[PDB]
Amino acid sequence: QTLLVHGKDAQGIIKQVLSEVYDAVTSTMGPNGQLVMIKNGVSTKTTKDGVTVARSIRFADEAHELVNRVITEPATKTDEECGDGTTTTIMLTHALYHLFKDFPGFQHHRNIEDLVERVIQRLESMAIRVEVDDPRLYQVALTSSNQDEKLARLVSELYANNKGSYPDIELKEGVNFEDQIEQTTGRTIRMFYANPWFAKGHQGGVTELTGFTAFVIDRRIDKEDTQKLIDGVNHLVKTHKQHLALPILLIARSFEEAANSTLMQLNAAHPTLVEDGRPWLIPLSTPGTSELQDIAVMLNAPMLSDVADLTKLDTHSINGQHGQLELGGNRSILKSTTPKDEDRIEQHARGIEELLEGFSLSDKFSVRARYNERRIRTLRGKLITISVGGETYSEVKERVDRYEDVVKAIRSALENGILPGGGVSLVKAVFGTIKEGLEDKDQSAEFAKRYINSGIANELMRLSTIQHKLLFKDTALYKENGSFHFNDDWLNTPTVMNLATGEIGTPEGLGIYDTAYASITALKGGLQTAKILATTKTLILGEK
Amino acid sequence: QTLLVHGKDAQGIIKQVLSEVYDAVTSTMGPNGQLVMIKNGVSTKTTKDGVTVARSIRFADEAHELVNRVITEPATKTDEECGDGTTTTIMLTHALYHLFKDFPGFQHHRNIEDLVERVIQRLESMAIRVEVDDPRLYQVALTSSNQDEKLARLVSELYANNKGSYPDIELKEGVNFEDQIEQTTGRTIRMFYANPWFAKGHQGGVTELTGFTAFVIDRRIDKEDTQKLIDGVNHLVKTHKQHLALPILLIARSFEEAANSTLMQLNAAHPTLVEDGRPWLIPLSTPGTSELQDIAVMLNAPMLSDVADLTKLDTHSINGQHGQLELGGNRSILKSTTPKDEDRIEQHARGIEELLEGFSLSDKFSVRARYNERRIRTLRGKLITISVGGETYSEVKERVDRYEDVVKAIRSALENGILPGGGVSLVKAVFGTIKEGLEDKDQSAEFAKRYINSGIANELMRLSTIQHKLLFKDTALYKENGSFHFNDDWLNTPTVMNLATGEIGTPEGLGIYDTAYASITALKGGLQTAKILATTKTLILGEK
Amino acid sequence: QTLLVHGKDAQGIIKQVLSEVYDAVTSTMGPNGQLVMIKNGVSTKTTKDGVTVARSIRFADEAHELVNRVITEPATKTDEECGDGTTTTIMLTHALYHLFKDFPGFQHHRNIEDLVERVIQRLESMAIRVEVDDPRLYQVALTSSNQDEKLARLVSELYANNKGSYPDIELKEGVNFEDQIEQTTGRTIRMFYANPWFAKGHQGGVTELTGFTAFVIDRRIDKEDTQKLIDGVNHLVKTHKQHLALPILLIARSFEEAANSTLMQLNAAHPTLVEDGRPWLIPLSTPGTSELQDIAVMLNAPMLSDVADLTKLDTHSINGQHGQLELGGNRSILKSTTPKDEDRIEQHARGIEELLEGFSLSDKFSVRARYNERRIRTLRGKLITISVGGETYSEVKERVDRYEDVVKAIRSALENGILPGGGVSLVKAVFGTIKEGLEDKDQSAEFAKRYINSGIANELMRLSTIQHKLLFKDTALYKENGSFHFNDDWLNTPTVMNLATGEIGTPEGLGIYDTAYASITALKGGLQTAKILATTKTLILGEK
Amino acid sequence: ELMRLSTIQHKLLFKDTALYKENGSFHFNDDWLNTPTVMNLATGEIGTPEGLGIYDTAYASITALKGGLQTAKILATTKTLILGEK
Ligand SMILES: Nc1ncnc2c1ncn2[C@@H]1O[C@H](COP(=O)(O)OP(=O)(O)OP(O)(O)=S)[C@@H](O)[C@H]1O
Ligand SMILES: Nc1ncnc2c1ncn2[C@@H]1O[C@H](COP(=O)(O)OP(=O)(O)OP(O)(O)=S)[C@@H](O)[C@H]1O
Ligand SMILES: Nc1ncnc2c1ncn2[C@@H]1O[C@H](COP(=O)(O)OP(=O)(O)OP(O)(O)=S)[C@@H](O)[C@H]1O
Ligand SMILES: [K+]
Ligand SMILES: [K+]
Ligand SMILES: [K+]
Repeated sequence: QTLLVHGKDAQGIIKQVLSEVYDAVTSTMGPNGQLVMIKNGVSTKTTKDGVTVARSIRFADEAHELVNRVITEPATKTDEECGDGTTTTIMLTHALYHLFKDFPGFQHHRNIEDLVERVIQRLESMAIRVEVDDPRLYQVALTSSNQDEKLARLVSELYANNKGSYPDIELKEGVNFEDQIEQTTGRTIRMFYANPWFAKGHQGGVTELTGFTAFVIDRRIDKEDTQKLIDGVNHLVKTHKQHLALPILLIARSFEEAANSTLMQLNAAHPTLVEDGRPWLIPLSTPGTSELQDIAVMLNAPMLSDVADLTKLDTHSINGQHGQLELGGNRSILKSTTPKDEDRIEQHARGIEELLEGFSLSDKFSVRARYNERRIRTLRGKLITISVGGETYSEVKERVDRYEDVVKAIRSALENGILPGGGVSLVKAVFGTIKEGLEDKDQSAEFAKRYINSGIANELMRLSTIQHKLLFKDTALYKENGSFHFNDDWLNTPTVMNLATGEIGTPEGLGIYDTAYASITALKGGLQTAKILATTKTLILGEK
Repeated sequence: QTLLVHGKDAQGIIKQVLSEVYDAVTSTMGPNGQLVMIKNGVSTKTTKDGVTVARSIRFADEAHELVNRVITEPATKTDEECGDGTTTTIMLTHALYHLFKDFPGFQHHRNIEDLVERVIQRLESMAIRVEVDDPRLYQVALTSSNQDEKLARLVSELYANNKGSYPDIELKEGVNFEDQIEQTTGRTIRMFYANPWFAKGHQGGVTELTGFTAFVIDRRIDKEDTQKLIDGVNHLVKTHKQHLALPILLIARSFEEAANSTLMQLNAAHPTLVEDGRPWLIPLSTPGTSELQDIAVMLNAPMLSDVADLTKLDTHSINGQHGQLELGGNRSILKSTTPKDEDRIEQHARGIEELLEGFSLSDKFSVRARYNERRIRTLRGKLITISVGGETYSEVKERVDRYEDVVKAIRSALENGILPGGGVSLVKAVFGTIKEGLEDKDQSAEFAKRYINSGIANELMRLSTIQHKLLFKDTALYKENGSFHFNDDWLNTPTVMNLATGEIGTPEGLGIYDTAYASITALKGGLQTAKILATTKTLILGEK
Repeated sequence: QTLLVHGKDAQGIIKQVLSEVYDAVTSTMGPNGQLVMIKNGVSTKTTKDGVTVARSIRFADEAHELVNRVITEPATKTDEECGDGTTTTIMLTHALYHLFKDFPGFQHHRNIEDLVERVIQRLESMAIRVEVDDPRLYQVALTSSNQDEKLARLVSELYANNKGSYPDIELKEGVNFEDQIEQTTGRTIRMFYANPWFAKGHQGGVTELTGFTAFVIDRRIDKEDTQKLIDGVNHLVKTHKQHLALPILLIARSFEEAANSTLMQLNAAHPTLVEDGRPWLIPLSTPGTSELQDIAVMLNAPMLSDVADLTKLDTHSINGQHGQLELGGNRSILKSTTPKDEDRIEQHARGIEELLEGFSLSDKFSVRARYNERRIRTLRGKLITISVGGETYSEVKERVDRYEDVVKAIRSALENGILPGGGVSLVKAVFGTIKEGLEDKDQSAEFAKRYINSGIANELMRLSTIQHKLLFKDTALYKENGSFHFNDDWLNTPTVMNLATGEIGTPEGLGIYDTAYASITALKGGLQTAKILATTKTLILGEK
Repeated sequence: ELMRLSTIQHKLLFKDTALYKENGSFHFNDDWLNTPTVMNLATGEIGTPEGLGIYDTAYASITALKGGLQTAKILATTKTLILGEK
């Protein structure tokens, strides 16, 4: 009817939509959540998973849907990178929106943003670190998997045994009832075939090799670079044939169909070097330039900027390895590595760690630091392939998902940090931030005027409670004395209820923990999305 | 209109749907049931069978249908594995749902689950076993077939005569008025042709053989294993030709179209061994790895993991049998077996029985034990092919179904257990479980507090009555003294009414019996489905 | 709107539908019936025939139609086997339905069934037999044909002249005004051509033969038996050529297109035996295995189970007849039969009659006995072909139908039995059954308690009246003294009104008779259909 | 049924109080019959009707139940109402 919506009408719809989503999702929070039945054509999808709920919600009107997609996509993006924290995000989205509405005037919006930012900074400082030898890892594994004895014990011991190198765990569909483990080196890499022709059997098979001579290229290769490939390859085969171990690996960013067809002819050009059907030249692709530098260090390959640099080479630069490599369609795997090669890789790993030593406190939790930590795991770390078993085929597939969540949780736990659960960490952060600025006599004049005296602090303290209310409302804890009392006594020793067992105690005592990155991203993502929904006064539905 | 449904609305619809299904199905229970007319395009399907009713119910709204499919599929799955117990299942689904509604608070849901679980445990202990020499088998056969003199007598004698080996009964469409029996050994197997070409006549016919040399493979064979088949076959024909009885049988899990085409050429490669058109090499498929181990023991074949193991073989491993086998499109049949071969098969059968001897009480009724008992019947047991006759063609087809239900009932009867019918077994179980915990002085403090004092026990005792009410309401039994009195006098000697005859007495006296697995699965399936329907507060209808 | 119908709603619709059908059909009963106009696209079909009415009734709603098809098809099935009794059936369907409704409780339903069953038994005992020399046959022929002098006289004399052998009458479209008769032997058989190629002219013509050598096969012949046919045929032509009369007839159950193509080549293989274009080998099909045994006895052919038995034969088994046979597209006809062959056929006919002599009273009216009596008519009995004439072409076609009904009536009359018409036989049966049990002092205690004292007998006595009411309401008979008086005086000498003439008297005196099988089947079919309509409480309209 | 009906006075007085809050509903066992606990609504404390001092006159509760039975029977058995003024 009306494509242009402005005024009281837009903000009315925004609050309407937000309300309906908030009820649907927040109901699924915790082990004591209520289930949702989703239709997907003919079948029924009954689930309690928050991210599945948020993704699957549809509306009738276009206006309503437009608003929904602003809430959905930032929440969906949290589980793609971390793995946990969507419901929490959406909860707070309502929470902070409500706040922005009570305090109008664009000076107050500034005051709210600055206050919450400082709360984030306290959360990052509150972040607790944990080692592989500590029994806390078993507690987190038991909570994330919804109480399993065999699953939590196996992964915890696996990280405990490999004291030094962080083990990488990958999964597969098993046939046996019992689970089977393969403790191997298997240094995982991010390279794979450009074209199916280059593998053993000429149909994208898994080629195993016992010797190679790798060369890393930086540029994306297309039809323009077809001339330089013929120049570089024939130079290497003719001149430097003495110091060479077949096959020659041309690792790069991307290989186009024009370049791949040229390299297929170059394999056919020299048929003498073809041993048992294997092509002696293989181009390899990788989906952040320093990841290729890791690939160069692992395989003792020289780093090359241009394609024309392949001609100007020598015995000093060219080094053919005699290890063991396994090329694949999805990824490559390096198994056998000599003590001489490991000395080079460990020294390069220390160099990245020395950069992380010099970083600041706030920069340690950034994307720059997390990317550098990802490079360390690729270089140092043993690969463990677990074929997950079960009674039926459906149970095997279900158990793989339960295995995957435990691995993703434990890895991110020791990486970033751990905080006390049951919606306590948020309460401690807020009550701390208000108390910190008020206690400090230098800035107490302005700190009180902006936040405390205006009433924003009071409101923000009530909003931290929201997670704690929703989990434990209509339970043994909240039954006593009407509402809950958030006094100084509670701040020192915070009590919660373990919903799995039933007993009452501290989040530290009972063993209820959340990852640091999940709660931080939720609050960061919550602030930005809440501001946008609040400040938006106009909606356009007209298709151009 | 609204794809998202939440609140009082969802649970209202759930109860609405459940009510309509409960009325439709429970009306068909017992011999005194009322018929249902089903349309299926143009024809009318008049039936009293509960599973047919549940499958055929459709609704107009998508919301209503969504709920229906949660009730239907678990009930439909009971008749696929057992053969009886759907109405009973659906009955209790309403029953336990109603219970969950009266006692809110997720602590009470836990209390209900634990209580019912213990009732299941009493039902498993109450399970009575029966032998082939006992006249009770005639009573069960007479009840299941809805009173037939010739049918019940014939099957009961058939199990009674073969005292030791459990006879397998298979059916076929006959031409004569009288029924005809074929008492043969005919050791049934789970193997059949991979491709129609390999049979006699080259069009999937029934090939009879008098000598063979079998080889069992574990892996699923595809295009990748085509090389190893040519290596293994030509090794066997060239080297080990002296100790060989044609034809060679390659039994495996699955044969792809790529592998079958390769083996067709290998038959054509050696035309000297082809006798009267029969191909000398046949690949065989089977739809749980230990079933192939049974196939290996029957035919004296060596168990092989890999396809490459066919090369590395000797006279010690290779053993060509001189019995009699009948290959087929659906299944294979082994008839002639020497006393030397039967000694090997019986010794292997004892080994599986020795594993069942060491199992626990609860583990004996599990899927693990039932699968092992299925292997015993395949190894030891004579096959009896009965060509069922009648007056017309329609009566022959109808009588085959009546024959099939009797066989499925009698086999599962002596396998698992038998309980007293007329909805008595459930009442005895519940009243027993309440009395057991209350009498035991150690746990009486908490047992009373959770179940009895809260009023769940009282409610659960009224719910066991439901089967007994529905069968015998508006009869001679219920007419006296308004309602029925469930006192200690009734618990000792429970009276029922046989609906077929009319007389009054005990379920043991009159001969009304139910299989153990049916009533157990109904209550197990009832608890889980009832909890889900109760805890579900949300419905989604939006197609992604 | 609602696919699921349950409760008061189903039974309401059932009574509604039943009522509308009952009014439409029962109005057409008797010569004083009212006509119905049926549309069938563009033309008008004005008829008084009950079966045409029942078949042609359609409804608007699917629910209503669903109910209709339960009433229609059992009534339609009565005219397919007997030829008369549909209206009567449908009448009683309403009658017994009404009964079942007055007496609820599944014990009373049992009481009603047992009572009516005994009434059937009295009807079977009441059945009167008649001979060909008796003038009663003229009376029945006059009633069935709706008063015709020439038609009733001709058929009655035809059965009277052939005293011993029951004559078979077949019809054809004539050209002359006068009717023409062909008194010939023409022993009718149930065999015809498998393929049109095998006849004279090679296009399914009428082949006349004067000599043959028949062979009867039991099995259905297909592509599997193509090998044994070539073995059997060439054995007979080569070895046993001396004792053979052409052509060779291969009589069987069914001939597939694969087998027929093989036998066509075998005719071409031996062209020396082909006389004037006639193929010397003919396969013959027949649409109950003992009908082929009759075919074997007629033609002196050996009975053969398997196709391979054609090889193992001798001069003792093989016997080539020198009679006269006429093969055809619809049926074959055997005309000339020697005194030697008739001695064999008559002796076989006595053997079937000796089996009918030893049968019980209840077994004599069964399908088993009727099938055996059908075999006697095929063996012994002269065929009479009457070319029916008339003034116009439309009158010839109409007269053929009037001829056919007279033949079907007279044949079934002397076969089963005759009872007094005007709805008297049913009244005598019911009043007799009530009086029989009450008079017998041994069982009078329970007989009174179940039927008489409860009031079922009283009700059943009113229901027998229904046929008598509907025929003679608003006539000279019912005009006197308000209603009709069913006293002991009427039971001794029952009076009726002949609707054709107008005069008053006994059904025996006036000549109003019904066939036994029609009234029995109506009441048998009425009881079963009435019970189903009564006990059905549910309707399903949802297409799967 | 009659045992559930005696509870009615006890439910109406003490529903949504400290006594009924614990363990969902109230448990009328043999332990309670020996020493019956109530809540004094004036003060707030919990104890026996004898201990706290909550007493009813005999004639009041008797007349209530006597009067209750007769009036309840009449209301139940009455199937007809006439409103027409003569
Ligand atoms: N056993 C437990 N007892 C009490 N509280 C718990 C327990 N387990 C988890 N929690 C709390 O509930 C929260 C768990 O979050 P979820 O309900 O999984 O929502 P979410 O993590 O946003 O949803 P996702 O990302 O789709 S798995 C944590 O923040 C804990 O504080
Ligand atoms: N002759 C009988 N007299 C009294 N009770 C009977 C008789 N036969 C069976 N029963 C009872 O009725 C139940 C039979 O179940 P059914 O009516 O067949 O329902 P169901 O087994 O769930 O339906 P299915 O699985 O589709 S055959 C048993 O549990 C018996 O207790
Ligand atoms: N001339 C007659 N006078 C009196 N009653 C007759 C006469 N002819 C027949 N009847 C009676 O009416 C009945 C004849 O049945 P119809 O009206 O033909 O119904 P119907 O036989 O069920 O219908 P069909 O099978 O389609 S021919 C018999 O049962 C007789 O009792
Ligand atoms: K969750
Ligand atoms: K049933
Ligand atoms: K008629």
